[PDB]
Amino acid sequence: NKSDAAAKQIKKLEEDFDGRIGVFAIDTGSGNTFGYRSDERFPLCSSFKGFLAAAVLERVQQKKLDINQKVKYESRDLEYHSPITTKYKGSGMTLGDMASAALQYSDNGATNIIMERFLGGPEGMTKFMRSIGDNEFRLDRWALELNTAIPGDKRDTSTPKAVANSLNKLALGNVLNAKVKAIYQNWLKGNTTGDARIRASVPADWVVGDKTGSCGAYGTANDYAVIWPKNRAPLIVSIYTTRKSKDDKHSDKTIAEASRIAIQAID
Repeated sequence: NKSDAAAKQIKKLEEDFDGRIGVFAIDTGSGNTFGYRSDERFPLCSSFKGFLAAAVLERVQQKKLDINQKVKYESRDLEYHSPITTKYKGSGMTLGDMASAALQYSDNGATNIIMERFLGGPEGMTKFMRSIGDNEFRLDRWALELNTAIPGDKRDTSTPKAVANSLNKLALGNVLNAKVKAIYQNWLKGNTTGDARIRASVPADWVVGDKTGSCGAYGTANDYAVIWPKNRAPLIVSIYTTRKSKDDKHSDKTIAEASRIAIQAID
């Protein structure tokens, strides 16, 4: 009945702004879960960038890469929306700083440099996700090309549930060792783009780490988060949205509300 009430409220919210909301939330302490369209496909947009940063950290842990190695790109024509990589073009960036920039600022240069040199491209990114037992995630295209968010299109999608599961395994589980997991957590905690999304749905004193995604088409946007409430086990929240028309703008407030509803549902 608590599940069905949350479902009624997500359905209404999706009808109010004429779109589609997909939700998956986990209370990692009780194991209680809430899902709504949690098995349907949604565009990842930039949200995949948060898993790319984990892929890099896995490599670092395996000693295949060094977190301090200089990554140089002095001749590169930087993709649009490269606020961090554009400042360091002259001097380069450590692999660590570059990976976290991809996460924290959604930096496209950081994203594409890392996928071309370290991760084996979109197929490589997908392979990493298969390796943690995620069978839904697929990345098909590079940083600026995956934003088309065409209805029905399977490229560069996942499901809310698969996103949540993966984040749980990467942020809280055992894919990363203690030291490297802590780094990943701090990266997520210092994300800068998510203030109006999951972050806006919880009390100010709860600690949150997140990665957002905004397609810029079909009002498609999302957020996924690890949340450490005061004196309580962590939560995982995954919220994906699309809208009917190509020209519709995303709704931050819908995502925040969907999050509020999801958090109550597993309470």
